[PDB]
Amino acid sequence: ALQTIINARLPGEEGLWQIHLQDGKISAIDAQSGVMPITENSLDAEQGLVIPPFVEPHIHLDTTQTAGQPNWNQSGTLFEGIERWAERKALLTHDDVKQRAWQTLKWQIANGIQHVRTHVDVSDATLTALKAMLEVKQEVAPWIDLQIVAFPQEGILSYPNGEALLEEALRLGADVVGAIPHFEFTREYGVESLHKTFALAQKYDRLIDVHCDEIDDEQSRFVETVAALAHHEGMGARVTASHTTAMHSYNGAYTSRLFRLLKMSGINFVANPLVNIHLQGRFDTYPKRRGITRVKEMLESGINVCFGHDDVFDPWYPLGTANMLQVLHMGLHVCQLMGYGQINDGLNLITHHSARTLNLQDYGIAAGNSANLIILPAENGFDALRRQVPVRYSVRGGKVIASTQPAQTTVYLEQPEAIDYK
Ligand SMILES: C[C@H](O)COCC(COC[C@@H](C)O)(COC[C@@H](C)O)COC[C@@H](C)O
Ligand SMILES: Nc1nc(=O)[nH]c2nc[nH]c12
Ligand SMILES: [Zn+2]
Ligand SMILES: [Zn+2]
Repeated sequence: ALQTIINARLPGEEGLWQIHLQDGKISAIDAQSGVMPITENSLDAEQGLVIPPFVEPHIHLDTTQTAGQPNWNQSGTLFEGIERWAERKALLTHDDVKQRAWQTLKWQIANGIQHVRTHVDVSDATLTALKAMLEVKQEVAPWIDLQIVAFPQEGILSYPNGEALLEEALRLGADVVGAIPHFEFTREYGVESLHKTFALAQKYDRLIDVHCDEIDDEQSRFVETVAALAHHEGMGARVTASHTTAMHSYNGAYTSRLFRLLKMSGINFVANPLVNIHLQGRFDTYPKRRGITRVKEMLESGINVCFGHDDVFDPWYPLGTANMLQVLHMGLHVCQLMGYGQINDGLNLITHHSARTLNLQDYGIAAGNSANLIILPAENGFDALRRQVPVRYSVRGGKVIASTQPAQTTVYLEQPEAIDYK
């Protein structure tokens, strides 16, 4: 067994620390007088940083790893992604889905991610991918806690039987209800689709997560309905609005009006930098807008926002290794969160704020919580973000589920020298 972690730094804390493990929980965290000797049963942090595991609050595991089949997203738009997907969605099998989802899931474990929320397209009479993904959830449970969103990719009112299909998906056991109002045929459909979604969530006691205004249209304002419904139902914390990239193009007077409500409703926001930068601004020429939602202003106002990866190697996004520090990296740049303080706090955007978004209770390095945690070979958030460090150890329920032996770089000058980039 493991009974202690030694020589660990904690975010915003002086010196080193020792973390006591008992029965898959954290029993105690005590300061150190300094470096301790490596004992058996203890895991050596080696003065690395200890934080709770990375969260991925937005990913599509049913589409993952399918890039270039049958065809490519030539235009690289959010709308042609959906055309390409519908072609490939016709060739989905139970085995195919599980095979691909497991691959990405493995990368995620390797990268210190122990919590994941995956959207699954339920605009399909057969519900192949949703049913397969409900199994993957149970299969992967020992390493990752997977939440499944029933995601009506082709609309609730705009797809034949979409409302029925969404409901069946909840009956079967999807944890979260999704919607996509800006894709519905009309504005009125969009608005009503959100009443339905909310009624479903209340009927089944489930969370909500909308693809909300993912479009460079300053008239796409469905987020206000999401926030208003949540507030009316008192269900704030259970509600997430994903993307809201339209907000990047709102006029400032409306945005300021809107923010009052967003703060009162207590809903959550996910931005997806890697994908947003790639797919937004595609209808601009020059100049060309960035297209990420208003992260910086949300942080200032204390509105919970976090970062997802959204797509790993599929029609919508041809790259990725499910790496959250890489996502955070693109986010700080594009959102211009480049002060020292801002970059160092950036970890919260892939840890604590994401956990708040998934509505987790058992989360954080504190006594009484499960021994779920990761160790980074780095001094602080800034250092880890700057050097794009891998995850040294991933500990789940008191057991090491993954470990990375760091790369080693040598330059041969007048004599050999180790390079660490510090
Ligand atoms: C995609 C690849 O890298 C992994 O595939 C093996 C895997 C086998 O099924 C697991 C289940 C508990 O019986 C999962 O492997 C993880 C183990 C080592 O815990 C998933 O393969 C999908 C098939 C069954 O269509
Ligand atoms: N960015 C995306 N937008 C969508 O509407 N559907 C998707 N499915 C995977 N990625 C995406
Ligand atoms: Zn099966
Ligand atoms: Zn998505």
